[PDB]
Order: sequence, then structure tokens, then C-alpha cells
Amino acid sequence: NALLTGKKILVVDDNIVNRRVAAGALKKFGAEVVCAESGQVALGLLQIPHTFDACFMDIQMPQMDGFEATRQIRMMEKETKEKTNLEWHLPILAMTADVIHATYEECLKSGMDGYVSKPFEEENLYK
Amino acid sequence: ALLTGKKILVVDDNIVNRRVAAGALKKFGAEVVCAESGQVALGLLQIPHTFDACFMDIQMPQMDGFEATRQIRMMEKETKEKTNLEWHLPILAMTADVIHATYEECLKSGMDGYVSKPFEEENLYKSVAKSFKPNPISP
Ligand SMILES: [Mg+2]
Ligand SMILES: [Mg+2]
Repeated sequence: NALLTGKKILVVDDNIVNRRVAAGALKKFGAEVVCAESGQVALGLLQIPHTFDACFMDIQMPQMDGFEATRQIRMMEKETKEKTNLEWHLPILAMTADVIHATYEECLKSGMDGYVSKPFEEENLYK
Repeated sequence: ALLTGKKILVVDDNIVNRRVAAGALKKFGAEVVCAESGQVALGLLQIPHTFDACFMDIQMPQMDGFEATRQIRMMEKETKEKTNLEWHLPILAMTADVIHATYEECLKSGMDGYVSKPFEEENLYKSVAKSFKPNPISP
């Protein structure tokens, strides 16, 4: 697959600037993008059945972080599978750039000169 | 070898990390001293010391790597104030633990992966400076 034409993608992030950046990146490849400012708003949009092909999930959000949002999505999918035999599995990718940048920023602020980086630390994972 | 003649302090509360870091550095010829905590590291870094660099775990109980680094820098700043001598220990964060833990919780919570290095739109970093008034301009 070269393009995201015909795909509809949910971007979940409490920071509107991140939502704009992520949306612009995905639309460049043809995606239709819907934004959600919280995990709560996202769970509402993902009530099964829904029309989303993938979701990018911020980690640090107040009230409900991205891990709790994801657990709730997987619980919904598990209930539907058990009640209907239909197996939904929304692709969910974390947006980890924020947490990594914040870690390096605190290293710098504390007075460190740099960091040791192992090959895995800055790679993306699409599993 | 690459680090022959260098002495390096490894600060990490996990013995396995200390083993791996010291083993790597010795492969390059370095002398390695390990410390299990910030408080131990600060005792070892009383000025003057003989260390050429320090690898600093960020997450440790009682004193984390940021606090330990701030106190090292305070030691160095006081030395400059009192003696005029310049001390600036290279300190590199060991971040693999915190980043591992984040990626692991992504997968444990049920995510299919993560994006730390995103695609960046052509226009993300581009912009034009514009002036309200006409203005000549040169290098
Ligand atoms: Mg956030
Ligand atoms: Mg630690």
C-alpha cells in the first residue's frame, strides 16, 4: 500500500497543535482524518460498528491516558467478538514522540550533555 | 583502543544495566567505576575527581538522574566561583529503560505499535518572514 486513499483515521491528542500536525501528515497521503481531543471523545466515536480504519493515540492526556483508552477499545472489541463472532481489531499506534522529546528535554534542563541511544529507541513499530 | 586511558562512571540502580554498560565500555579499553545510586555517584564525583565521563540512569529511587546531575553541576559552578577552575563532566543519559517501559506499556495495553519518528509534511518547518513596513535587507 502506497496511499491512504479511502481510509479514515482517528487522531487522539489533547494538544491541538499535535492534532494539526498529525492530520496534515495523514492527509498528505490521502487519508480522511477525524480528530478527538480526549480518550473519552475517542471512545464515543469508536462505538462498534464504526467506520475507522486506524487510530493514532497520544499517551499523556489528562483524565484518561492513551493506555486506558486503548484498553477500553480492546474490551469493546472483545465483547463484540464474544456476542457476535465478528472480530474487530482497530489498528492503534501510539504517538510516542511527545514522551521521548519530554524525556530528552528534562535531561537537557537538568544539565546533561546528551544521551546514549540503542538501535531500538527511535524506531517506529508497525506490528 | 578507542577509550584507552578514559575512566567512566556508570550510575544505574539495576545491576544488570551496570554489567552491560561496564562490559561494553571495557571492550573499548575504558576503566569503569559503577555506582548503584545518585548519592554514591556524588561521593565519587567530589572535585577534584579523575572521571572523563558519566553515564546516568534517569529513573532511580531516592535520587533520580536529573537530581544527581543538577547537584554535579552545582558542585562544578561552586568550583568555578571559588577557584576559577573549569570542571564540566560529560554526562550522558541512559534512556533505554524509560523508552523501553513506554513501548512495553503501549503493547501491553493492546496497541499495535508506536510512531516516535513521524513523517513530516514538506511545510512543517517552512515559513516566510514578512515586514509590516518596507525594509531593505542584506546579509
Ligand atoms: Mg498529550
Ligand atoms: Mg533505574
